[PDB]
Amino acid sequence: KWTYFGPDGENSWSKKYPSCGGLLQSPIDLHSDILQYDASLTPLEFQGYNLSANKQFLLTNNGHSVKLNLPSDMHIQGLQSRYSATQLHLHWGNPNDPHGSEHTVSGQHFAAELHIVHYNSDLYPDASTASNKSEGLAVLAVLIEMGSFNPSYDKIFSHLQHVKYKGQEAFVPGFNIEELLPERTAEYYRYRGSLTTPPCNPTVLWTVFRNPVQISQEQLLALETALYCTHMDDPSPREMINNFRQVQKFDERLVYTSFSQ
Amino acid sequence: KWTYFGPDGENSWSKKYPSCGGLLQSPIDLHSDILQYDASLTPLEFQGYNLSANKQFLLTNNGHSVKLNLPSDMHIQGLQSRYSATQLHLHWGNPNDPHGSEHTVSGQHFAAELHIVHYNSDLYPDASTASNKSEGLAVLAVLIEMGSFNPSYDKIFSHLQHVKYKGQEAFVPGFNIEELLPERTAEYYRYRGSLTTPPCNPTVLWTVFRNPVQISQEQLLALETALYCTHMDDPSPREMINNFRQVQKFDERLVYTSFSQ
Ligand SMILES: NS(=O)(=O)c1ccc(C(=O)Cn2cnc3ccccc32)cc1Cl
Ligand SMILES: NS(=O)(=O)c1ccc(C(=O)Cn2cnc3ccccc32)cc1Cl
Ligand SMILES: [Zn+2]
Ligand SMILES: [Zn+2]
Repeated sequence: KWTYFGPDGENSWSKKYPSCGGLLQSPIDLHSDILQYDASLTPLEFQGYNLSANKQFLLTNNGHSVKLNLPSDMHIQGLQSRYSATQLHLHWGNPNDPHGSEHTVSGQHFAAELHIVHYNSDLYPDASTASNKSEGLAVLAVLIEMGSFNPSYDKIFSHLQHVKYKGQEAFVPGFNIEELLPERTAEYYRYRGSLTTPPCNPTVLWTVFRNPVQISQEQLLALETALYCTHMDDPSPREMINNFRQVQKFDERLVYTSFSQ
Repeated sequence: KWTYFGPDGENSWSKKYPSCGGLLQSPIDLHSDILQYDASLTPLEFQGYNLSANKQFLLTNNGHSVKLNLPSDMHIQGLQSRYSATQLHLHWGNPNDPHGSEHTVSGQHFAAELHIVHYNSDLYPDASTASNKSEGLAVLAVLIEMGSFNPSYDKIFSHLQHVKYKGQEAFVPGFNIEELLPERTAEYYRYRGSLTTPPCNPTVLWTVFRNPVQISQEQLLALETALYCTHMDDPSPREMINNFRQVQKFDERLVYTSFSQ
């Protein structure tokens, strides 16, 4: 029952999940020495991201994050296969230290991080099959800073008190997922890595957008206080806080940038 | 046996050394939100650091770092118990990413880091015995950055070519080890933590000096390029680079500082 704190926390995940001790792990610190501009990193296009407000999508507390399931007609155009959406979720810190992004930039954490997970739908039938397989996943990561209130993220956060405990599910009306992405999505970091959670398979094509988005302190506080890793009837409740992995050694990788400066 | 890369790297240390997945792990990021001035933190005194130039001290390559053996009449005064020296060694990065300290400051790595390991000789007979015991160890950590040539560090670095491979040893004539300390040693960070290498026991009283020292670009390159992890006859040599642990989570804790300004 892996966690982010205590005996089953991240320095122990390799005991049960060997790839968490293997190569090509994520997240990483994005810093100058390992950045290289690559002019072939052309813009992604986000197709079928504007989900209908009259449809509804399943939000679930899985005991580790809060996730929204996404429809497979939603895809990224621009990679060398079509990657179709499967879910998005978040990582965050806690009310007294709102600095829980997974990737860091020049050694600094952002307040939180959004991951929109896609799998190679040209090659694989679903994300679970793709996950332990080559070229299987592609994640878009958005760095989140404390700033202005964000009505688009609130389309997710306004439901947190209904998915407070592990296993709980709620429905979120459709909205335009692209509203969760930052300015100038053409500027991104790209690298080969891994799932940042067990089983940590090294099967992810990472795209981290260069620019962060902002959500407010009160939105972060709701995210950091609403949720539990445990079931509603658990007599040992555990708050869902600080659910980010530490950054990983590079293992000789570079990170390629679509921006030269 | 443990390494900083491949499947025996830091994420897997806790399989054979369970304290590497336990409490109070080091190193950590030293940042402003978690610092607190403590007037109780008076200056340490370094006694017996002026090593007889008529004695010789064993330099080894142990496959993890370069280590100089120190005599037990060398000690720190100022802690409640006397802590006697046992050895010093270093941690560093690589020429493509020359930022291999263990501790970080405000998210930033220094180029390298020196540890002068001591043990509580008032309570215990030797460092190995002290290492898994209460109040067992005390380490002085000096952060290193690139700048001026440093003749005192060259009293060690000039012997590196003699300890290129694992198991090799050189004798270093006594010199004043206090020459390796930075300016204004009254200015430091103090916290309770652990060894940064296996077995990672949570038994170290850390003192990280506020101010770094300088070594030249050529000294830093020599430290990064002179050594191998492997024995001389190993048909698959491994360079000794990147021999630092990633920073650990440190939550709901303070680092105390002897300085406020
Ligand atoms: N945080 S992260 O974005 O790196 C991430 C987090 C979870 C998953 C999953 O694919 C979760 N998951 C979904 N189906 C799975 C089957 C086996 C193992 C894990 C599985 C993928 C990713 Cl890419
Ligand atoms: N990097 S570090 O300064 O945290 C450190 C690195 C190594 C050691 C040792 O004492 C290594 N060591 C050497 N012999 C040992 C016997 C038992 C346990 C540890 C032993 C101690 C320390 Cl404190
Ligand atoms: Zn994630
Ligand atoms: Zn050390």
